[PDB]
Amino acid sequence: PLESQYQVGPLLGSGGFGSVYSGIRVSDNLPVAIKHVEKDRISDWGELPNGTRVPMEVVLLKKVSSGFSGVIRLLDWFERPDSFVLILERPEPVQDLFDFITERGALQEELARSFFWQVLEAVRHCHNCGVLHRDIKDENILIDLNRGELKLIDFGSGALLKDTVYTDFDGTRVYSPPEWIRYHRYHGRSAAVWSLGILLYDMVCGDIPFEHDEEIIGGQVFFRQRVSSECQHLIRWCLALRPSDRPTFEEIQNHPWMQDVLLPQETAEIHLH
Ligand SMILES: CN(C)CCCn1cc(C2=C(c3c[nH]c4ccccc34)C(=O)NC2=O)c2ccccc21
Ligand SMILES: [Cl-]
Ligand SMILES: [Cl-]
Repeated sequence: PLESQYQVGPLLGSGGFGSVYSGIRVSDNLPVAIKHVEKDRISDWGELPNGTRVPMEVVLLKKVSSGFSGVIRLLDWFERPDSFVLILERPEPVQDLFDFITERGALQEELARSFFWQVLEAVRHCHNCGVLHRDIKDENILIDLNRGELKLIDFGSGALLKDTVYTDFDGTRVYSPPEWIRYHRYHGRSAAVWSLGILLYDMVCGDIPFEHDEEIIGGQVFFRQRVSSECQHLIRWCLALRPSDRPTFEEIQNHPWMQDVLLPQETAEIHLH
């Protein structure tokens, strides 16, 4: 049973992702996050190998939750008459990247490099597992403040990774690419790279680069903060208007700006502790 296995704590938050409570696993006091979503509020449904009807979020989480990674793992899930309940890892202490940047302002490039690298490795993991997140952004990244490790959250907008065109999108608009704005069409990997460019800009400038559709499709990138020439180049490459002009993940990680990355623990010691 659900209620015998987990001690539920206060509400952490709620929104389009359902209602998430702090909890602990009774067996070993493991900190967890307990996410509830009403069945009537689930738009995207899938099926598990054994043929169970579940939210697509569960399908995608199962696919990425094997072994260690920079994704928050699904530990268990339960079906109730009118809802699903997901048990997820919970770092402690933790802060999401949106709150971190809001509080501390634009990040030093050494810290942005460490964080961005970790996000790249996490998104590679997802893609390797056949999962497209589709909502990569500061709010969907948790920082484990003691370990210096970033963790991807909220697969509620995700999809199975495919090589053909996507014509649906329920992620965050300002992180959405110009081909979506113009044509309601995108491909998975190149749209992901766009969102990563937005994220990197957000890290080093302290705010996102575009607010309105006309800026997104204009793709003129103006920098509000001092950012190194190498970092500006990478950002501008990720934010190329034409999807085919954007770097691959390999190209991003081989970029001069991405060299000499700090390990998570040294990141924590230098920047977080
Ligand atoms: C802007 N926010 C706070 C969006 C949070 C999105 N979000 C965080 C979480 C998670 C956690 C949260 C960690 N702090 C939170 C505050 C509010 C809501 C959730 C959390 C967590 O520890 N593990 C998580 O998976 C989450 C889980 C499923 C779906 C969406 C989720
Ligand atoms: Cl809900
Ligand atoms: Cl690597």
